[PDB]
This record gives sequence, C-alpha cells and structure tokens, in this order.
Amino acid sequence: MLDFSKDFLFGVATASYQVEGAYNEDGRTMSIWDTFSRQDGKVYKSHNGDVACDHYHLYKDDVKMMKDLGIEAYRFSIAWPRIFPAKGQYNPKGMDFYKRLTDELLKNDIKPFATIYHWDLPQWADDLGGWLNREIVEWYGEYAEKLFSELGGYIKNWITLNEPWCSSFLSYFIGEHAPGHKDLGEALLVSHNLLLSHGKAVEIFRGLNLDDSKIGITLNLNEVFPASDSDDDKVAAQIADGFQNRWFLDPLFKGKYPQDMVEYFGKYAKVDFINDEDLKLISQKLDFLGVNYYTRAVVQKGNDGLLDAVQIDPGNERTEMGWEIYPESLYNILMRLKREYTYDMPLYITENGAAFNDVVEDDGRVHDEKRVEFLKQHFKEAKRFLNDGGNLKGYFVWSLMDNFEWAHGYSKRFGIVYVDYETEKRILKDSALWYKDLISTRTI
Ligand code: NA
Ligand code: NA
Ligand code: NA
Repeated sequence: MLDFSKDFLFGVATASYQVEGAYNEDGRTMSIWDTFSRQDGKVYKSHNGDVACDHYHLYKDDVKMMKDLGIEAYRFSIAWPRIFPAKGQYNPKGMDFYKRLTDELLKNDIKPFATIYHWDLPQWADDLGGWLNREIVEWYGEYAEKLFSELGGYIKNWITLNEPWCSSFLSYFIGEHAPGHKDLGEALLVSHNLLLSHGKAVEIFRGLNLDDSKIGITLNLNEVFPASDSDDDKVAAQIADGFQNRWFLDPLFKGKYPQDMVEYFGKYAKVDFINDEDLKLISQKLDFLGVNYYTRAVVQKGNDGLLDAVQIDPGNERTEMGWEIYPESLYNILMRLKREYTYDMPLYITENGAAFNDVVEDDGRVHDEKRVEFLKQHFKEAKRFLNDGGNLKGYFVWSLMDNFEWAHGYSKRFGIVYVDYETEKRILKDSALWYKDLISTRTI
C-alpha cells in the first residue's frame, strides 16, 4: 500500500563547517578546515566556511523550509570548536546554538540525527598532534560525554564519525583534506585512532543507559568491479575494495582488520598499532550503520606500485564530480552488508546525492532534471532492498542546500535547495519539489 512505511525516515543532511558560517562568533575557535582553506592551493579559489550558507543565523528559516517540504529527519553535525574552543574549556554559548536548533527541529516534527565529528577538529587538538596522538581518544570521549549529557533530552540518534576513510586516507595519505599530510603510515595510525575514539564514545554512551537513544557510525562505501576477468584485475579490485570498504567494515563488525590489507600495507608502512584490547573497544555492538553511497569504481591493475589501480571510465553518465551514476551499487552494497557484516541490524542511507551544473533560469526556478532522475533511480533501489527483506530505516539526501564542498569550495552544488551566496537566498530546486511529493505520497 505504501512503498515506504509511515515509520521510514525521509531525511536530508548537512555538516557544520559546510553550512553554518559564523566561524568566529559566540566563542568558536578555528578548526583544521579554517586553517587548511587559508593555505595556498588547498581549496578552490581560497574559498572557506567563514560565512557558507549562514545557517547559524538562518536556522529558523531553514527548519521552516524543511517542515514545508515534509522532511521527517535532519542529519547535521556538531562543531567541536564551538563546544570546546580550547582544551578542557566548555563553551555554553556553543551548546546553546545546538539546543535552539534541535528545539526548532522537534517543535516542527523533525527527528534530529547528530554527527559528533564531521571533520572540523579544533586547531588546538591538531597542534597537540590531532588524530596522530592517541590522547585524542580521551579529548573526543570528553566532547562526546558532554554532548550526551547536555543534549540527551533533545537528540536520540547519534553518529560518532562521518566517513573515517576521508579523515584518515584522504587527509593524511592523499592529502586532499585537512590537515593535508601525505604519509601512508600516518593515515593508517589515524584510521586506528578514529576507530578507537568511536569505541570510547560507544562505551560512554552505553554507561549512560539513555532512554530510547541509539548510536551508530557513518561510512562512505562503494562497489569495486574489475575491468576484466583477469587474475591481475581481480587482485586490483580486491585491494581497492580493502582500501575503501573492508579496512573499516572488518574492525567494526568482525573485530579484526582485513588480513590481506594488513599484509599489503605492511610492505609499505608500519601496522604495529593493531592489538586485541583496542579491537575489542572498536567492535562494540552498534544500534545502526549509516551508509554514504555515491558511486562505483571499475579498476584495472596499474604498475604494481602502492594503491595505483587505473580508474576505468565505462562510458556511462556522470555527475559534475566525474562520478558514474550507477544506482544498482546502492542495492548491491546494502545486500552485501545484510549478507556479510550487519545481518539484521538497522541501516540508514546517511548520504546519497549528486552535483550538477545548477542555474537559476529567468523564471526564477532551478530545473535540475538530472538530480530529479538521479534521486528517483536511487530511491527505487532503496525500495527494492526493502521489498527483498532489507532492514532500511531511513534515507538522508545529501544535501538540504548547496554548501562548501571541501577542497572544491562552493564550485560543486549538491543541494535540493539552491543557495545564492551573494544574498543567502534559498530557492527550492525541482529535486526538492519531487522529494516533497515522494514524502507526501510515499510512492515511487
Ligand atoms: Na562554516
Ligand atoms: Na581561504
Ligand atoms: Na555493531
């Protein structure tokens, strides 16, 4: 009768540094991203999040806009540098923003999903070594415990980390993201300290025994296809799958790093951070897994160097990120989790969406028909997973609004709502009107 049950959550998602602005107001100190965006050549045209969408000031208009679309759940992140702008120094004015935001969501029948860490590490923590310093587990634990104690009556759905693959490999190996190191050993140790920090928050959360409250983690996952049936392309796909997916899924859900990748990485860097006590903390039972899905990878063996797979273009339609539009991988990844990792545990899609070349036409509208078709194809796969016995509880579109897309600055637009940055005007895109209809009819 309904493709999506009344209890299924239709959501949208943002992140603190990507939308809030007010970067130096009410006691906020710099994050690693405020620092990184001011380093020459790190971010497109030296864009930064000083102002972004001005969501800090415009949050009531943004909540009313979500209520008018019929949004059922809102995923956002909490900015560590607003809450602890200096080590051990709590900022009540910081916490007050997240109380007024969550109060506005609950009064407009929107369920809050709060990401504790979405990449805006305080500069003070980075200056003490940041994710390379195992003491960060205690600093993160103190931060998480404060959020649980102050906001536990406001928020019942908690996500420890967003995309630890990005905070580790993209930030410390590839160097695209803050703080922008280029060292495999650092990226591997950071991946471990991120997961241990997740573990510490889970341990704290369970000790609080919070009424009807749930905790999880968000991972960016893909599907890797070999370019051919050759043994060479099979190993290339195995390594690329180990690098993106299994390096995080295995410690979290099996309590062991993937042994093929430990051996592979061990040829190039130290993997001596692995121990039983830490893996027990990392693998504590979660209430749900958040999946961030955008695209697949088709790979062929490269020159036998470190993670040097050649990226094959299979000749299909792509977004403005150059990401293939391949909706079948959404179903394939959710089934893989049901069969191999999460079994009957609740899953959410915590991000899915696309960047297109959006323009405001002379009629004042944004006719983003490619984003309408993108979302339609991916929701149809979510429906297929549900109809095949999948435990999918909700789907959060990335993003509510166009925002600061990290190293790309404002040059990539992911919103269902267009933002004219000169005026901070919000314009509903045709994708927003399509989504409003999907929530209302629950039919696709
Ligand atoms: Na910002
Ligand atoms: Na800048
Ligand atoms: Na678990």
